[PDB]
Amino acid sequence: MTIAVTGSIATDHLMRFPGRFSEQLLPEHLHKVSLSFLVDDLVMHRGGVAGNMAFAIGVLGGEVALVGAAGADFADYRDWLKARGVNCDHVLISETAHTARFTCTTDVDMAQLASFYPGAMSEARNIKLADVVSAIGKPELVIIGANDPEAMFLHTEECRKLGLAFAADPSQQLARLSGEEIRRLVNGAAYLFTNDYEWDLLLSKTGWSEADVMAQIDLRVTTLGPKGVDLVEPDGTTIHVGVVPETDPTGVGDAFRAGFLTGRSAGLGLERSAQLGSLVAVLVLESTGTQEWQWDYEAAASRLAGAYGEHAAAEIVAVLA
Amino acid sequence: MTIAVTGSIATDHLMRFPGRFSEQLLPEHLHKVSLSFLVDDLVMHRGGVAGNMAFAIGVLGGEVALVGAAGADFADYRDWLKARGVNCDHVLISETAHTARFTCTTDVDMAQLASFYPGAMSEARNIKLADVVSAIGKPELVIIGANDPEAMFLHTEECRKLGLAFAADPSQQLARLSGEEIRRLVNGAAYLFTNDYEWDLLLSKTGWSEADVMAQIDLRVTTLGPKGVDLVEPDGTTIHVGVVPETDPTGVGDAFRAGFLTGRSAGLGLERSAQLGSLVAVLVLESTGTQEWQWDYEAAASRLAGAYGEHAAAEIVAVLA
Ligand SMILES: C#Cc1cn([C@@H]2O[C@H](CO)[C@@H](O)[C@H]2O)c2ncnc(N)c12
Ligand SMILES: C#Cc1cn([C@@H]2O[C@H](CO)[C@@H](O)[C@H]2O)c2ncnc(N)c12
Repeated sequence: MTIAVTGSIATDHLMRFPGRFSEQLLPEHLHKVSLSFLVDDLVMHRGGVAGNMAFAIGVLGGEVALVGAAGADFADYRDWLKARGVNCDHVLISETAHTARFTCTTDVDMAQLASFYPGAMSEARNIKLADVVSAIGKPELVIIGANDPEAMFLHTEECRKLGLAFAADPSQQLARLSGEEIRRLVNGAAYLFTNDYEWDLLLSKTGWSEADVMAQIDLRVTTLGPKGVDLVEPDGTTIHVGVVPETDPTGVGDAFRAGFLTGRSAGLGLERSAQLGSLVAVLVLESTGTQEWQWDYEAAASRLAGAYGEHAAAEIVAVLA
Repeated sequence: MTIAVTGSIATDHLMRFPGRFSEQLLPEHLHKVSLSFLVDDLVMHRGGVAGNMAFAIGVLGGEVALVGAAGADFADYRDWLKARGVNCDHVLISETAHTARFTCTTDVDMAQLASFYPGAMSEARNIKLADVVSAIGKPELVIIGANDPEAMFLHTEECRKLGLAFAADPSQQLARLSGEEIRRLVNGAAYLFTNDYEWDLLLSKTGWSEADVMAQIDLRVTTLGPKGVDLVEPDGTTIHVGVVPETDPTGVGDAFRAGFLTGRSAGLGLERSAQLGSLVAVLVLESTGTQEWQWDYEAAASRLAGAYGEHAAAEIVAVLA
C-alpha cells in the first residue's frame, strides 16, 4: 500500500528544434563550442523524478508520500499533487534556493541536449526518513529516485538501518558515479531498475557478475525500449513483457516504474504489474507533457486487452478498482 | 539625437557549467546526442538585442524609441525601460505569443551552448516604421538590430523608402542567411557593424570585394575582441581604438554599439565615440548581468583616462554632461 517516493522535484522547461542537432555539431569546433538552436516551441511542465512518480502512483489510486527537497515557489506544485492523493507533508521547503530546474532541447531525431540546476535539491541530505516513519509509519517501500547524490546514499543507508524495503532507481547517477558508490546504492535492494545499456554500464563500473548482483538484490528489472522489460529474480524466473504499442520522451521511464510499483503495491503479480507499467509509460508518451495525462478505467481496459489478453486486462483494472 | 532601436526583445535565462563542455562532447555519439550538463547557477535577466541597446542609449542620456515585437508578460519590462528614458510606445504587444526567450549555458572556457524561442518576435514583420515617424517624427537613425528575418528586411526596405539613416547590425543572421539576403541588408547603410570573423564570413557569402561594400555603405565598424575596433570610411581613414582593459559574455557587442552610437549621436568624433563604446562594453562585462549596470560620470572619467588620455576623457564626459 504505502510507498514514499524519495527523489527529485523540478520544474521542466522543454523545447523543440524542428531541424537536426548533428547538422550544427558536424562542422563546429568541439573544444570552444558556440552552439545555438532555433526552437519553434517552449513548454513549462511540472517535473522532477520523485514528482512524476508520486503523481503516477496517486493518479493510479494508491498511497504515496513525497519525500524530496524544494523551494518556496513550490505552493502551486504542492497543491497540485496533494489534490490528487499525494502526501506532500514531508517535502523540505528551502530557505535560500529555488526549486531545481531541468532544461532540455530535443530535435527531430531526437537527440537530447540538456542542463540541470539542482537548487534546493542538494538539501535532501538534511532530511531523515525517521521523521517520516514517525508521521505516517514504516512504509512498504522507499524508492531511491534519482536525486542529490549524498541524499541518495543517506536515504539508502537509512532504509537499511530501519528495515525498509527500497527500490534502487539510479538511472542518472550511474554515469556520474563510481563502482564503489554505485554498489553502495544496490545492496539489499528489494528492487533494481535500469535500462540494459545502463545495466551493462553498471556491470563494468561495479565489477560485479550478474550473479552476485542478484545475490544482494531481490529483483532486477530492465526495460528495453521498443522491446519491453525483463523482470528476473535470483531464481532465474525471467518473465518478459512487451510494450503497449506506441504510435514525448522525458518521464516515460519514471512512468513505467510508477504503474509497475503501484500495480505491484496493490497485490498484482510481477507480470501483471509489468503490463500496468507499460500502460502508464505509454499514457505519458501520448500526453502533451509528463503529468497532464488522464487515468480512465474504461480506456485502460479496452487497450490493456489489445496488447495483452482480455484475461490480462480485467485483473489489473479489478485491483485498481 | 533620436535613434530608434529596431531589433529583438527577450528575456535571457543564463546558466553556468563549472566543468568543461568538450569533456562530454569528446566521447558522445554526435548524430543521436544525449547531452546533459550539471549547472551551479541560474539567472533570469532582461535581454533582447534591441532592449540591451535601448537601455544603453537611454542610461547614457540620449533619445531612443524601442521598436520591437513582444508579448503580454511585457509590462514589467516596459516600465523598466520607460523609467530610464526609453520610449516604448512603439513596441508591438502580441495577442497569441510570449516574449521571445534566450537560453544559454556557458562553461569555464567558455564555449556557448544555446536555444532561441522567438515567440512574438516574428510579428515584427507587421510593424510599419511610418507609424513611428508619425508619432515622433523622422529619426536620425533606425538601427536594424538582430530580429525576425522578414522584419529586418522590411525595416531596412522601409528606411530606404523614407530616407532614413540605418545601421546594419546583422551579427546573428549572417550565419543563417544567404549572400543575396545579406546584401539586401547592406545597401546604403549609414553604418555596418560586425566582428572580423563575421566580416570575413560576410565577404565569402556575399561575394563582394571589401571595395564595393564600401561603395554602398558610409562606414564599416569591426570589433576585434581583445584588440579593439577598426572604423573605416570609404576614404580609407582607418581610425583604430583599443579596449578599456577587462580583468560575463552576452550583451557586450550590443553594448559597444550603444555607447558608440550614443557617443556619435551626441556629436562626438568617430574615435571618441568609439572610446565611449569601449567603456560601455566593459561596464557590462563587469556587471552581474547585461543591464544591471550603473552609469556614473565620476567613474567613467577616472577610467576613460587610464586607457586613453585625459584629453580623451573630458570631451566624452562633457558631451554626456
Ligand atoms: C540532468 C537530469 C535531471 C533530470 N531530472 C528529472 O528527470 C525527470 C524525468 O525522468 C525530469 O522531469 C527532470 O526534472 C533529474 N532529476 C534529478 N537529477 C537530475 N540530474 C535530473
Ligand atoms: C540565438 C540568439 C539570439 C539571442 N538574441 C539576443 O541577443 C542578446 C545579446 O546580444 C541576448 O539578450 C539575446 O536575447 C537574439 N536576438 C534576436 N535573434 C536571436 N536569434 C537571438
